[PDB]
Formats: sequence, C-alpha cells, structure tokens
Amino acid sequence: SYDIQAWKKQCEELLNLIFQCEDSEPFRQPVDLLEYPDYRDIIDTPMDFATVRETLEAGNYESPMELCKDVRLIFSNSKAYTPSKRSRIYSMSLRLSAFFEEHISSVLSDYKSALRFHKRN
Ligand SMILES: CNC(=O)N1CCN(C(=O)c2ccc(COc3ccccc3)o2)CC1
Repeated sequence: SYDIQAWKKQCEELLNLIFQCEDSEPFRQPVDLLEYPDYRDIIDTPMDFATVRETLEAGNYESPMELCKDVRLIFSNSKAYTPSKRSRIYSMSLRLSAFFEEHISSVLSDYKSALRFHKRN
C-alpha cells in the first residue's frame, strides 16, 4: 500500500470525523482573550482544528507527522491551561486525543512504509 500522497485525504477524513465529535467544539476556533484574559500569559503558540485544516488545504504540511505535531499542540495547550485535571474542557480534550491517536496511527505507519518503499533500491 505504497501511495506516498494518500495521508492527505486520510487526514481530511479524520478532521471531518473530529468536527462531528461534540468533544471538538472548544478546539475548533481560537480562544477569545475577552473570555480568557490570561490565555496568552500561559500559551505561547495557539492552535485549533480550523488552523490545522486550513494549513492542510493550503498545501503547507509536507507529512502527516507535521499535522500530528500541531494536533498534539491543541491537546498540550489544553493540559497547560486547565486549572484542574477535572475541568469539563480538559476532560473533552482527553477523549478527543484518544480518538485522534487511535485513528492517526495507521496514517503514520502507511506513510512511513510508503517512503521506505520509495527508497528501497
Ligand atoms: C474557543 N475555545 C476556547 O475558548 N477554549 C477555552 C480554553 N481552552 C482550554 O483548553 C481549557 C482548559 C480548561 C479550560 C477552562 O476550565 C475551566 C475551569 C473551571 C471553570 C471554568 C472553566 O479551558 C481552549 C478552548
């Protein structure tokens, strides 16, 4: 299964599934600073799933590993901003992270396998 380009549509489909998840709603668009005035005191690099989708559609990811790094930043930002492990929004982040990691593992494996096949000779 050695298509070097297949990851892109696989990531578009997984982002579609993430946007159907009620657990993604807090992570779809940027944090408003009027509502969370200290957010940028804690978070140096904001990230959200609309920014991930637009970067993909612009042709500004070279690999699914780069997309995976930005999605993982969404979740680490939630973990750093939460005042407790038991917050609503951080609890939604943990379920959505488990869903994402379950689905991205084959996308990464197939891509890396396809690159190794390309360089086999
Ligand atoms: C459009 N998206 C946003 O505005 N976001 C809000 C901030 N955020 C977080 O990841 C996060 C982690 C924990 C919390 C809030 O915790 C509370 C704790 C007790 C009472 C009320 C809230 O927010 C990203 C999504």
